[PDB]
Amino acid sequence: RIKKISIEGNIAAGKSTFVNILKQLCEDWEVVPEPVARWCNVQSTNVLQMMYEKPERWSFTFQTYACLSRIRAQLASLNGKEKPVLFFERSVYSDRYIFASNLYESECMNETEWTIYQDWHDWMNNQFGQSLELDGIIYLQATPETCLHRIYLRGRNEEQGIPLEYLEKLHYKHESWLLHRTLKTNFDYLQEVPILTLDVNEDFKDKYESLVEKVKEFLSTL
Amino acid sequence: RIKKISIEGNIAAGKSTFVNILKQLCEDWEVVPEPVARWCNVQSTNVLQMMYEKPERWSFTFQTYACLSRIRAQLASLNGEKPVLFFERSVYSDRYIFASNLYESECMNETEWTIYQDWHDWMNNQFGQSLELDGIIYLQATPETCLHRIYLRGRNEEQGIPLEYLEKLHYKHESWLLHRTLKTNFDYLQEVPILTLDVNEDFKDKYESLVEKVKEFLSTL
Ligand SMILES: O=c1ccn([C@@H]2O[C@H](COP(=O)(O)OP(=O)(O)O)[C@@H](O)[C@H]2O)c(=O)[nH]1
Ligand SMILES: O=c1ccn([C@@H]2O[C@H](COP(=O)(O)OP(=O)(O)O)[C@@H](O)[C@H]2O)c(=O)[nH]1
Ligand SMILES: Nc1ccn([C@H]2C[C@H](O)[C@@H](CO)O2)c(=O)n1
Ligand SMILES: Nc1ccn([C@H]2C[C@H](O)[C@@H](CO)O2)c(=O)n1
Ligand SMILES: [Ca+2]
Ligand SMILES: [Mg+2]
Ligand SMILES: [Mg+2]
Repeated sequence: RIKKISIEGNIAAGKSTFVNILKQLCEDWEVVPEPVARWCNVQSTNVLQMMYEKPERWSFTFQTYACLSRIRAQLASLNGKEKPVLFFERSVYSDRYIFASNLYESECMNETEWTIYQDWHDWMNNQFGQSLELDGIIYLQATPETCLHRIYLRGRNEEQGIPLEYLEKLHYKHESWLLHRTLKTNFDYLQEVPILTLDVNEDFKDKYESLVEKVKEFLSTL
Repeated sequence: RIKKISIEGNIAAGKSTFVNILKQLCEDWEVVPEPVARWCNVQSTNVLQMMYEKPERWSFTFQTYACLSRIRAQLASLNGEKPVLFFERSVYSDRYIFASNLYESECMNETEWTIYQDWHDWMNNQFGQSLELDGIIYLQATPETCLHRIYLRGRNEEQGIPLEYLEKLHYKHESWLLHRTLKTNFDYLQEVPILTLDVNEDFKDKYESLVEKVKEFLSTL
């Protein structure tokens, strides 16, 4: 009954910044941010920092946790909200086919880890995930260079060392999935999901009238 | 509606051997073996072998996988007269015996151990309330015995297991199933009947007594 929209985008693209501008843009819009605050405080340890420090060792662990939390956080919000619209920061899909995938392709996860990961991911969704099916997706598109700026801009520490190559790898992944719609999944229905693509290479912190304009148009057809 | 019994015991104690002697003693008794096969075959790689080879690196991974599978396997057999279902080990022995000991042994750090438990709690809380045990059968054997039967079985990944390891596991079993002093987050547990059987002696062909006590146990459930 509640429309479910997923906001996707490369690291530091503008998801959070954008997602906020919407939180208030209308009382009938709730947001489900990425539970990052929860991955950076696991028993006074930063697991995001641990992956970025030794990916060959922590990727699997980290990726697995990230996804688990993401689900719980989203399953969560689905209780506590006329024209209901729920906005997710990233989604289980981008978790597996963008980050997890890329980590494997980059040898940061071996056959065993990657195999387990997917089986687990499939099980999870098949289980506590049916009700998390998206009705739409908003691709906040930005070049690898721009996102790199915003990471440096945001100032989060674990990310300050991220190489443009990483950015690049994930930018292509994003594109193939959201823009071109070439990358396939195990979730058949994503093949019929609307995908609004917004170019946010330019600052929109105070120039989003257009963006928010297109968002409404998008949602009306849902 | 289906009675759920869990067979617990140290490595190579006799769980499988015992659990079989039962599946064929009443078309009303089904068994849910420990998916130890599915572990040894993950994309042509043995994850059990990977943990025993470098625990500091694979324990968490392995432990996590093991429990996931165990649950799926049990949830499965759950669906499909005086129905009794026998589980080889249980999510409880997974966490408070093996996972726990791996942490206590520095094979899992604070981060891994923390994540493990939170996940474990979430899992059970979720797709688990239907896996609650009605009873437990503790197949008790000294680590000495378990160590010999590890040779007799011949599984490779285990041939290098040290007695002290076998010992540490034994005490975790003793604490939770005999002296009942090890507490969990599942309050119901310490309120579940616990039949303890001494299997230090070979029962492959002398189980009349064992199976006798099993029936007595189940009648009071
Ligand atoms: O139009 C914009 C979009 C982003 N940012 C900066 O980029 C950083 C990361 O943006 P965000 O928090 O949205 O990251 P994301 O949620 O996309 O990972 C923040 O410090 C923002 O101030 C900015 O200055 N202008
Ligand atoms: O009464 C018995 C119980 C066990 N075993 C041997 O102990 C090993 C381990 O048995 P099992 O596979 O049941 O171990 P578990 O699955 O309980 O760890 C095998 O070689 C069994 O044949 C035996 O010789 N006699
Ligand atoms: N499955 C995911 C999801 C997010 N992140 C990262 C990207 C950022 O560095 C941080 C915040 O999104 O987490 C990741 O590596 N893997
Ligand atoms: N949580 C568990 C469960 C089982 N095993 C191991 C012990 C034996 O080597 C094999 C069969 O029980 O699996 C383990 O290390 N950790
Ligand atoms: Ca902290
Ligand atoms: Mg963010
Ligand atoms: Mg066995």
